[PDB]
Amino acid sequence: GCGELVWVGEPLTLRTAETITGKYGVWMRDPKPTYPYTQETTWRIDTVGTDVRQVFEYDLISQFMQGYPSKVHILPRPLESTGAVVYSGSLYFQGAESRTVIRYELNTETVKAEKEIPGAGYHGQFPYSWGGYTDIDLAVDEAGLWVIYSTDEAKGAIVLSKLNPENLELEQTWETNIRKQSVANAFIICGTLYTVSSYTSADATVNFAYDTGTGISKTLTIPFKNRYKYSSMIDYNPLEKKLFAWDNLNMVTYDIKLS
Ligand SMILES: [Ca+2]
Ligand code: NA
Repeated sequence: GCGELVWVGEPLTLRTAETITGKYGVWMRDPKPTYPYTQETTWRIDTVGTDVRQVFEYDLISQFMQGYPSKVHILPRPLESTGAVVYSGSLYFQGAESRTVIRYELNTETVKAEKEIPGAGYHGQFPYSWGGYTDIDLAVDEAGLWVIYSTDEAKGAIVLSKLNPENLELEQTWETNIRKQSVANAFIICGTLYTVSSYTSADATVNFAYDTGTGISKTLTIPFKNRYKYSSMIDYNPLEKKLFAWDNLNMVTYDIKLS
């Protein structure tokens, strides 16, 4: 059931970090779970600092919400910022101080692929508006794995590329007219890129769309609430058909409706 985004619900807080290490971070579920994981498996990365390697894994939603991790993975290389995703059994993340995306297979704790995103700015060149070295933002939608970034050639405008999830080859690339540093974050639903206007406001909006199937850009005015005034991560999960976000220590989710 695909369509255009027409509504975002109120943010629901599922867990609150208890230390400054979790002021910003990323939390996610796999929209294509593979053994031994399930649709309930949740991963959480607290991303404050300069040597971020701990990935908290929870087998059950109850554990993610109330308990300790079931397992902690120590990444073999530090991770950059909040843009990572989990897809079909692998964590896809950006290496610290690099434009390299790394595929880390969770069940074997093995790096399976690495790829420099060609021409991508990194480490504060084309972050989202809050900073945080958010230059490179991975995304999963109904069609698979994507990466959101910018390049000098694009003059800081959002570029998005479809990625091969096995070897990280770029399969197709689109260039928008949206200055990446002018929006708070972005995500992809059914092949359409959406942006959020502000990371602090209770009265933000989903303010732009770019449809990769048609090439058409639109302006939107869909209300979006940053309940805690500092959203560092906003992603879409196509299995749950919900937004997952990290807002000033709080792991939150938003329902949506599509046309
Ligand atoms: Ca995002
Ligand atoms: Na992301």
